[PDB]
Amino acid sequence: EKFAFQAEVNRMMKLIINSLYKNKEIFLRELISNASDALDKIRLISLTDENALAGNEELTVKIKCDKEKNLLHVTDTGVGMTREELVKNLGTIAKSGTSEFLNKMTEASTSELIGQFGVGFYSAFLVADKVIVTSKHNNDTQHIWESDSNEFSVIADPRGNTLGRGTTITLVLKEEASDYLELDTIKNLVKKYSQFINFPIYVWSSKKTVWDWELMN
Ligand SMILES: COC(=O)c1c(O)cc(O)c(Cl)c1CCc1nccn1Cc1ccc(Cl)o1
Repeated sequence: EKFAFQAEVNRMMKLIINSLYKNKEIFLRELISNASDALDKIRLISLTDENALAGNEELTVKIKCDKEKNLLHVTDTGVGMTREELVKNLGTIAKSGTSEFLNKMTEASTSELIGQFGVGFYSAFLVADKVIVTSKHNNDTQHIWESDSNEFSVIADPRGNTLGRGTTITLVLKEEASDYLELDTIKNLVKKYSQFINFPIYVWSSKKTVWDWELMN
């Protein structure tokens, strides 16, 4: 249940890190944008079958900081991923045109190259020592994908179905990336990266203080 990344994905990872170490916050743009895509897919699926929305009726992105645990969570109620999809889409295969989307990277700002080829997930390793993807798809049981980028593993989630339908990306942050645990930093970055997203985006925030979802767009 442990897997080597494919070679071009290794190169893509290294390329994305060396390109973007200057602009780490880009990871958040990409995760938000990828969450939006997932929501789009399940909304499209719901056109012809709205049993599609049964496990979870809402279409949202919900972002949560755990400063004490050094975690950042990005959760969408999109289409989710099957176990098989986690293995194929997140490492073992590359999309057509990968086998050098990589020239264009080097040659001829890679900020939009990544967003354009839909490969921004890997910018998560800019700010994170570990990335965990917990995902629930209508056609499968909830699974966990985990990676420090030197391999990955996929397991059935022992907790069962807690997402309903969708995906959480959990980042174990690097020391270099500790500012991304701060609420005002994340809020200000989610506001900026979500103004053109059509799904509502929440940050778990504080306001006798109480916590709750704060809408960011
Ligand atoms: C179906 O996508 C997702 O459930 C999802 C999500 O909800 C939030 C996210 O931040 C990300 Cl990264 C994802 C997955 C992104 C993705 N889905 C299929 C492929 N990929 C990324 C990818 C890059 C190269 C190849 Cl092959 O696949």
